[PDB]
Amino acid sequence: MGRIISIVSGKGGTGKTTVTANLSVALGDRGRKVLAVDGDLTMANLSLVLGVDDPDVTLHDVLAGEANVEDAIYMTQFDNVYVLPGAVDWEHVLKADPRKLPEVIKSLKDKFDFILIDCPAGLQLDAMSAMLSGEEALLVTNPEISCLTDTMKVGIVLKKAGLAILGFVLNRYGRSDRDIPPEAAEDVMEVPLLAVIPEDPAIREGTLEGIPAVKYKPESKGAKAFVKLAEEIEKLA
Ligand SMILES: Nc1ncnc2c1ncn2[C@@H]1O[C@H](COP(=O)(O)OP(=O)(O)CP(=O)(O)O)[C@@H](O)[C@H]1O
Ligand SMILES: [Mg+2]
Repeated sequence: MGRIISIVSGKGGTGKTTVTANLSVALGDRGRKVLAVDGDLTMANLSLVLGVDDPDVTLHDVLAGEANVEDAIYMTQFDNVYVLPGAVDWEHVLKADPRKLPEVIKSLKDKFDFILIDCPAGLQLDAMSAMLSGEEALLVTNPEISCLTDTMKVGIVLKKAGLAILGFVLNRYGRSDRDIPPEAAEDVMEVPLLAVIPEDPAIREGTLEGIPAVKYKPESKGAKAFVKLAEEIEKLA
């Protein structure tokens, strides 16, 4: 295949990393070879959430012209799920040219069915460099108003950029009484509502565990909701 999807959001604290990880494990669970990429150069976190603790070679090394991206790809405890991890030390952050992300990531378009990029929130250089590395985009958002709005903005900036907006994800729903319902928030974003990820403590349990919820606690609500998302994402092709 070769679908490079960018997991993005306009605000933050929305659950981009959670989505990237659970979705990855979900797709890989359906026989799809997937590469989870950590595009948050300033605060690497994706690999940790995926159980890959101390990688020697990271995306930062590659973006610094220090290593070939092929040596920054690691196996994870999950089937068909590989990760392109990011370093955390400051020096690495500095020497990592975010502008090379698109060329680096797209050079992997033929070795995976899906390349899911975890993108840092915002429109700054790092965020932009990351989001603009994908061909498709998955908007992640919370049932908040200021959130649903910004995220929507970002959707267009990327649509104008040439990325195909696949739709959004309403994450954390059922967290508050004042949470915007589904269809409502749907005819607001103005893009298909691909899935509703409930506020489930199980998702947080998976995070700390280093084993995405969809796999760690299979029967949980969050787990099932992500498996469906997997189906919805696959259908879009
Ligand atoms: N639907 C949900 N129910 C319960 N907890 C959830 C959740 N979605 C995300 N979380 C939890 O909320 C925290 C923040 O999620 P996440 O790490 O994915 O955010 P993010 O990647 O968008 C942050 P940042 O902007 O810094 O990149 C995590 O600890 C995660 O386990
Ligand atoms: Mg994150």
